[PDB]
Amino acid sequence: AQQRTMSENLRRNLAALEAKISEAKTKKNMLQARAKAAKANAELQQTLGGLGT
Amino acid sequence: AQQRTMSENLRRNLAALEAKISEAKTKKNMLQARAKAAKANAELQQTLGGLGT
Ligand SMILES: Nc1ncnc2c1ncn2[C@@H]1O[C@H](COP(=O)(O)OP(=O)(O)O)[C@@H](O)[C@H]1O
Ligand SMILES: Nc1ncnc2c1ncn2[C@@H]1O[C@H](COP(=O)(O)OP(=O)(O)O)[C@@H](O)[C@H]1O
Repeated sequence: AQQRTMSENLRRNLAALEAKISEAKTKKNMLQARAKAAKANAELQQTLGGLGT
Repeated sequence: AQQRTMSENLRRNLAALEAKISEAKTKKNMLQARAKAAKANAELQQTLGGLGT
């Protein structure tokens, strides 16, 4: 009974940990994509910008 | 829902980027052609020009 309820709490912490990691992965990747969009936009600002070469 | 609407915005930026690049390619090539036309015209001004050799 003691080992079971201890384990149940540990299991709950495990579920929470997994959910947070899943969220972090999702966020990480969208940020890489958003960073790349910004980089691409900057290069278009260069080419379709002012005067230069 | 959150990831979807984020992605939709990112997708819109992607479409815009692609359109601008397409325009830049079109413009680039016509300019090379116009530059070549100018060069050719200059050589005809030379040959069918004034006096020389
Ligand atoms: N004569 C120019 N006019 C505009 N931009 C130039 C010129 N020469 C170089 N640039 C480059 O283009 C960018 C123009 O600055 P930016 O702040 O992007 O324009 P804006 O303030 O109109 O958005 C600069 O980062 C600069 O490196
Ligand atoms: N005696 C000449 N008469 C006219 N052009 C000459 C003569 N000798 C050399 N040229 C060459 O031909 C060009 C004539 O100048 P250009 O401004 O093209 O003529 P226009 O002013 O009549 O259009 C010059 O770039 C020059 O290099």
